[PDB]
Amino acid sequence: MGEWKKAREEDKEWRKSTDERLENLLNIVREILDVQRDMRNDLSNLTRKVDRMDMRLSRNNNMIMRSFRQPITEVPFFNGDIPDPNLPRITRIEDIDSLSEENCTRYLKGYGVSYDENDQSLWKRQLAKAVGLTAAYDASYTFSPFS
Amino acid sequence: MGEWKKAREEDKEWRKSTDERLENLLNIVREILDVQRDMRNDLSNLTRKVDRMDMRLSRNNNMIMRSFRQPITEVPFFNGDIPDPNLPRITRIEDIDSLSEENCTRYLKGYGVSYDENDQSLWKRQLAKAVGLTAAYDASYTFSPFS
Amino acid sequence: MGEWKKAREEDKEWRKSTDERLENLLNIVREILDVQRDMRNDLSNLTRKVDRMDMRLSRNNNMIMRSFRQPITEVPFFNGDIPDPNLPRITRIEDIDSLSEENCTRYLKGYGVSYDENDQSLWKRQLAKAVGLTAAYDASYTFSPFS
Amino acid sequence: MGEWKKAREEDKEWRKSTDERLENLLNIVREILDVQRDMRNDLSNLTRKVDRMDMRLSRNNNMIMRSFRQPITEVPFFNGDIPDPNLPRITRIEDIDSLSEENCTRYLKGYGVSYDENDQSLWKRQLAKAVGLTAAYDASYTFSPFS
Repeated sequence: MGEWKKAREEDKEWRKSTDERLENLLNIVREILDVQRDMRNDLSNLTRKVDRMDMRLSRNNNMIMRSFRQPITEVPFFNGDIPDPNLPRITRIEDIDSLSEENCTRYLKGYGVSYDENDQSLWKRQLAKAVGLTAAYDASYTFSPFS
Repeated sequence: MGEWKKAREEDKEWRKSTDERLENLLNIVREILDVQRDMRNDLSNLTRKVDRMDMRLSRNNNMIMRSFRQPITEVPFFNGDIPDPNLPRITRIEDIDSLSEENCTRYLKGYGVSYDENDQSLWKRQLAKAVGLTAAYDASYTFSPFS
Repeated sequence: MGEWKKAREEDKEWRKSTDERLENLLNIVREILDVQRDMRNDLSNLTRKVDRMDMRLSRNNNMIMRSFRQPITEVPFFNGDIPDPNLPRITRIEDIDSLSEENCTRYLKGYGVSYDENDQSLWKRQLAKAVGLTAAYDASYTFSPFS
Repeated sequence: MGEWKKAREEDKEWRKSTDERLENLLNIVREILDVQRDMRNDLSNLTRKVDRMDMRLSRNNNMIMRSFRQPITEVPFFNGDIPDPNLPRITRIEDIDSLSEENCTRYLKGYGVSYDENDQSLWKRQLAKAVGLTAAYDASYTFSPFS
């Protein structure tokens, strides 16, 4: 029964080792969870950045392309998707100049560029400058007012 | 034997703490597994997007380059690899205009652009517009029919 | 009581299995923590590299664009942010040639290009060459000295 | 003592639950380690691919830029670093045509393009075609032999 008691004691000490290692597991996996959280945030960051750059290069290439009387191409949205396929694809300036106002706002949202709710006068120009309609004729043309 | 009994009980309570911490490990590592699943999905997303943009810029640069009677360069596939090295590299328009139909379909698949199985007439033009053959002569040239 | 003793021993052996598996958990999660550390370092690396390339392409595109008397666009910083919005956006060369010295240093820091604290004479030219002011007139123009 | 015995057995069964959950931890963290291994491989893949594309676009842009008698820019290596800063930066064709042979080999390695150890005659041309020296004069010029 003595040996039972000492054995008992060692057991409890064994319990303590077990317990502290279990705590080791607890905190280590806590740090792992936090690290994975922050990596996920980092990856979200990188996704936003790649999509941004995509929009940028598509635009700037339409820009040069416009100098040769060549049609422009579609442009992705600040989040990556192709625009709402009900929303008319864009090819030249009068296409814009004929668009509806709500669609103009939709677009302006699609390119992440902020406008004023009252100054219609700058919507068309700023949208042009967003997609890349930049040629000399693109400057000399005059936008029409809405209905 | 009394002390044995109370000791026994404490052991059992100790068991309960052990058990609930073990459950802590279980669910925390479950969330970690799910988070890693997600992250993997996110990274797949980012890979697709980077490859996409790669194709886009290669094309658009061949586009400008075509304006100066300069040869075009090879173009990656929507998934990144170089094309099937048995598939003839592309340098100018007649190269396409001499290609076999099955190879045309192969290409059209390689650039992720959908065509119609019956309208051969638009394959060549749409492939051109995919790689970047855009010059004025590129418009004035007439494609030949297949064999 | 015999059976108690042998049973006791078995449990001790059972304890050893438990212990070694716990060590298995310990070292495996250690390696996981290290692997996540190094992945985080890798991702930081990739972020720096993507931002770098972003700056590069923005610049080089302003470069071509300058050949056609077309205005330049803003440029990101070596770390990604848009410049200090109090810091005047840049459109052409005289804009620089009118800037204050401390702002020049700020910029030069923003583009990660090193200069000399005494040789003011090369600041303006090197900043130009950093953003892309490259045209023939951009070479023939003479910078003004500071106040 | 009866109750001691039954209690003892339940404990043993409790041990079995503990053991199988521990195995649950073992294999689940094994899969996690493998998944992280493979993600690391995937990320290495993505790094190589982004650097590749970087080299590609830098080159192709020097290509167009060459058509206007404009100086070329430095080019990254297949692994991302800037070249050995003791290795002379490249600006035009005669710069190459004056280079040492070992430096030529160094370069050819820097751009991941394979050459023949005996045919010196194609080194210079292929290096040109690697960086982008593409203009009509770039074709009409004749390379000089080594010392």
